[PDB]
Amino acid sequence: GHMSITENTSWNKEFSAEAVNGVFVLCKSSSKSCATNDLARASKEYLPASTFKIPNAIIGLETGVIKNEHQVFKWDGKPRAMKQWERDLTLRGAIQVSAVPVFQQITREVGEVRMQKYLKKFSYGNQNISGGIDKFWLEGQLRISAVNQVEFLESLYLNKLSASKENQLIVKEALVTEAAPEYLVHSKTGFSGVGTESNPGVAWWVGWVEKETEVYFFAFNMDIDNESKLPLRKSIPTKIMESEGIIG
Amino acid sequence: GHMSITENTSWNKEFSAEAVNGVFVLCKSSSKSCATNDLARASKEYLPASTFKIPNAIIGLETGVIKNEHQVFKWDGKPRAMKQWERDLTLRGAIQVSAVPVFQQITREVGEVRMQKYLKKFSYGNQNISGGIDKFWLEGQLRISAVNQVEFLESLYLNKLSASKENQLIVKEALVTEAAPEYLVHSKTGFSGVGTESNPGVAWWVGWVEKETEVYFFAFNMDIDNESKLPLRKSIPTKIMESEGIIG
Repeated sequence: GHMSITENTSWNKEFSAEAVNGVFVLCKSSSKSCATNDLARASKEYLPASTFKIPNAIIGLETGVIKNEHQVFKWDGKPRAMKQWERDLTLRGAIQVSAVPVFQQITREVGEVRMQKYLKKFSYGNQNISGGIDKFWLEGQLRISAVNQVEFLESLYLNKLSASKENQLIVKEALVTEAAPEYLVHSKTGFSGVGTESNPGVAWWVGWVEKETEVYFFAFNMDIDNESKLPLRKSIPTKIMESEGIIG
Repeated sequence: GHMSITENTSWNKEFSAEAVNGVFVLCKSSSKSCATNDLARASKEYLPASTFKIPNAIIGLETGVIKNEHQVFKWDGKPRAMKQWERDLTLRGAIQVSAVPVFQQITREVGEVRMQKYLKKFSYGNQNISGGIDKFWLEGQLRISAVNQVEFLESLYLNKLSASKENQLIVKEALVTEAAPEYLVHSKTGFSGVGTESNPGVAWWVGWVEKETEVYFFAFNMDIDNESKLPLRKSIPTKIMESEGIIG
């Protein structure tokens, strides 16, 4: 739509420090004032992984599959991929711990007719849901770029998605990850897998930061072949945001 | 009310440690299950002070005086009574630093007729707004009890006040003071002043805690004639909530 972005290569110097391939997109106030380290990668589409439980939650609510924000998602006892999902969760709880099975059931209930329509309204990436409605965002064909992520989060922050203001606000509170007087972060992690070295997977961090009267939108992704490199999905963008005076 | 409250004197330990006359009220799930150290003080009514910014913020949005959650309250450069207020503030910022002059301007614009009406719909204390539109909650006749605070915070959590749900949600985001994966706190302080020693002022801490799938509502007040006592408005309820295994 609109989107003014400048490449800045001095930023590449924290990716090189740790020998990483990835992209950071940072916007001040609006998508009218963005910067990135790599313009080509910024616009390249990757697997969303867990960053998809932002759009997925909104759709849940729009459709009524999620009753409201107080709904509790009961564990059934049948074990799960990780212990920290073995328990009941609130909507917020499940997003924050990235509880795949809750969202799998959301998606089945929602149904591809609906999922397709909403991803159309949201301009979410390539809008390709195909390859099983259970996992298209984990190992299927849906792809989204960092630029597209920033535009989507800006829409959400402003309540301009095609959804009730109500549902947008619910999902926004579920995303808060840091709360201080005059410093608020909304955030979502993602990690597809170590894939292989032929085809490495992707790690994400997306969100936005309110500081005093300013807002910064951001999106970060990096090639990942080694699960121990995963902390970098935070520390690189953190150091970049620090150098700009932001974090602090 | 369906308010069911049990006095429990064991809690008096954390008060007499510090020679504090005060009251803590704690409810699990709903007002159907509340505990207090002092049943009489629980129902006694005090100046709300800055805890009043919660209803005030909601009424500001409901009346249109506050435009939406992104409104910026501009400092005019003129001296203000605390230095943390001499800056432009968002709605959350104003609330989180208790920026009194921001809310005074809001209130003058809401006017007496609309304020009266909303305090009636919310059942906010004795609903008495006389003796100056821009200071009734600071030094005027308005009074509310801890019990009433808990019943008010509860309706806000459930989105059952006579206000749009979206306005309730906006105000709830502004009150977040602590954010972890499965542990969310919403809270607000207040302090009327040191009063006299004949007739003490009051300090407050009120809010709720979402832990896992449980919610706890709380309200604390104490007599205060000395500013150095002020940290106890947090440290006492904190210790009680830890002994019940809520926080920690």
